[PDB]
Amino acid sequence: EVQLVESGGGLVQPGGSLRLSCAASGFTFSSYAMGWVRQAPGKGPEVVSLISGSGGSTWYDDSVKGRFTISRDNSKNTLYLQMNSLRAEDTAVYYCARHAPSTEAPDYWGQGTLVTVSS
Amino acid sequence: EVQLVESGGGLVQPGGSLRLSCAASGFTFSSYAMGWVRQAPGKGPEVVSLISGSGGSTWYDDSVKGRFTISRDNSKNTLYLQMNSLRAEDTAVYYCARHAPSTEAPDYWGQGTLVTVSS
Amino acid sequence: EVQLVESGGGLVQPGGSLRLSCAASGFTFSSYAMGWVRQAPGKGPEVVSLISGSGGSTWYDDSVKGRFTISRDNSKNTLYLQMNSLRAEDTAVYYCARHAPSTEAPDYWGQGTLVTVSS
Amino acid sequence: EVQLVESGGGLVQPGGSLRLSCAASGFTFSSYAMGWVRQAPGKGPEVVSLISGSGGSTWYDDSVKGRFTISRDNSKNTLYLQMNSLRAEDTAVYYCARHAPSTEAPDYWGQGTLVTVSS
Amino acid sequence: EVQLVESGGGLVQPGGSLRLSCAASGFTFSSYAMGWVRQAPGKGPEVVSLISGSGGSTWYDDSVKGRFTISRDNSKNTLYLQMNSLRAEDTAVYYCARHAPSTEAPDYWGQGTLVTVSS
Amino acid sequence: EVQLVESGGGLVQPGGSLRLSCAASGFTFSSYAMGWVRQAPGKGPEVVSLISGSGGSTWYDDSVKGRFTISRDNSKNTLYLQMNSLRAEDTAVYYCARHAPSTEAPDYWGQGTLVTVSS
Repeated sequence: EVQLVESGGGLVQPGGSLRLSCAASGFTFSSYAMGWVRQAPGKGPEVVSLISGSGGSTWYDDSVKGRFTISRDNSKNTLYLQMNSLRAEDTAVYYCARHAPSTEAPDYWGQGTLVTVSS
Repeated sequence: EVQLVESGGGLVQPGGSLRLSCAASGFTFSSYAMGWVRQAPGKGPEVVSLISGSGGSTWYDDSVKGRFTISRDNSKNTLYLQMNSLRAEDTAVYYCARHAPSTEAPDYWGQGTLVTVSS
Repeated sequence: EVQLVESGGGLVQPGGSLRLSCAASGFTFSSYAMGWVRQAPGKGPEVVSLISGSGGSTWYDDSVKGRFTISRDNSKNTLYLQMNSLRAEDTAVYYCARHAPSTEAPDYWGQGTLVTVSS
Repeated sequence: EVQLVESGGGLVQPGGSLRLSCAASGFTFSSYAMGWVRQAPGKGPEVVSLISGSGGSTWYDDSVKGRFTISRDNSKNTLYLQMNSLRAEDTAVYYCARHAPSTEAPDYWGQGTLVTVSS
Repeated sequence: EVQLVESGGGLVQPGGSLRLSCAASGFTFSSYAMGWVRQAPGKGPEVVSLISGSGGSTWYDDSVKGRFTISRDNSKNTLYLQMNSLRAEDTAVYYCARHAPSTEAPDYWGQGTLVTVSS
Repeated sequence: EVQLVESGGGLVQPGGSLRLSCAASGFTFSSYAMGWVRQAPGKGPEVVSLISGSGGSTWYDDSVKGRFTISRDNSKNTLYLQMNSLRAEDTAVYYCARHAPSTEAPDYWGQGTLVTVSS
């Protein structure tokens, strides 16, 4: 019933920008903190950014701090990731996830969207 | 201006019940955890209950646990305190307050509502 | 050495009620927050409710809020879930789990108890 | 002695911008989350923004969200508040303060810096 | 009534040691995180250490780290502060206090215990 | 890029002592809380101790409380576990891990170091 659906991924040149979206339904969106999780090739999933239910607080992992911006529009029930100054190391499948005693199990994540950074 | 308006207090007999209400305006209500603060005669204020922005989490001080229930209705901008099994020691002015990093300054609580428990 | 043992599951009609118990040993029970985790057929585990060590605070996922009550009796070293107004979607194996940087690994959960909601 | 020195305030027109600074000494700066506290004329203090020790997490009060940006430079021992789109209601003395379990006592804030927004 | 009784303070030479105690009554001791609060002459109160309900987590302010050790005995209803390598700057009234959402109002601390560090 | 490298494990007699180290690189060490995770034969991983980025707060699981000490030297970018009064049940592979919404995925842990407690 809880559904998270991502879009906005694709190919991008190094230094370029991209915005990911995640549409949520089946729960009161504003009641949950939400995160973006990065899954690079051959690597474990890594939470790179988090935002509170109200949008009043955000957190960034060092690997994306200063380049990525997490935001949400609670009126549109949508979560965003603005990815700027993209580098090859940003190449990964990105998922959105609800908070839980850190993130929910991956069965409940978005379907994932691949971001490929290439010249 | 942020405004919090308490009501619902009054006179009750020991063992009686009351339901306090707090109407909020001037901010997005659901974005703030809220608490009820007790000020008994000649005593410092004490937070006796707390509820998260979403209403998903609640906390009760020991002195009140099992007797009081905090709840909120975000569509109505209201916070409630159901007080059962009242005793003379519950006699106090009750305030609602926004969580700050903990509770906001007393300047931002209500004018309060007086509960007098007496025979 | 840490042991969590559940009981109280079984068959129930839609709209009916059931209470799950979880007996804990091998650690100071009151020193740990405890949760109930739902595992519906073909679905990932989901923490649906949580309670602090003292019992002073509780949390509920939206899917169970208003119908389920988590509680604990620290004098009996036992954790409970009161499940009311059961619906078909509540059909699942329920586990108890200690908090950790959200819940402990599932190796440390209770053995699970199946709840089957059927007419 | 722990010392916090605010500056950067002054006179600005509505819609203008200011950047406040706070220089810290007497403690390991990066070990403490820091906040900015607003004291408007005749009002109690209000924490309007908060940043973690590492600068990795930030929080904004509703009244300030989308207009102010808190940041820190741990190598310089400085905390900043970028204030955009100022309005007359932002007129206040601004203090920086260390997180305590929430905010430290007012004795440990600065002497503050006055922001006057007027035509 | 909730009551907290501090003792163990007194006169010591620089480099000396003291062990403060705080006896609690009127509440379930293990249900509350507790802190030690320093009030030096002419200074605002400062929480210098904090311990969780279970005693499982502890925090120390920088000014005290590596010299003081906070501990508790829940079966005896006692909180302790071991103070080593005392210096003249540790001269203060020491209070124990319950965590509130952060610290409880000063009305609920002890009458305190005076530590005088002098030659 | 983030790397955690452990050392200091090996054989030890019951009652003996051992210190584990974990060298970190590829991130600002002081910006992350760090933990030690125990993986005994045939058992799930278990976080036994945690320390904040500054070193100001620590947590211990009951199974190690009073015997193990977690510490960090942020100037050496190194995390330690001092293991005292070792018992057979302490036999396990120990990993260091960064905090995340509890610990990061095990792909990002140290390589592990085996501690064997035998007469």
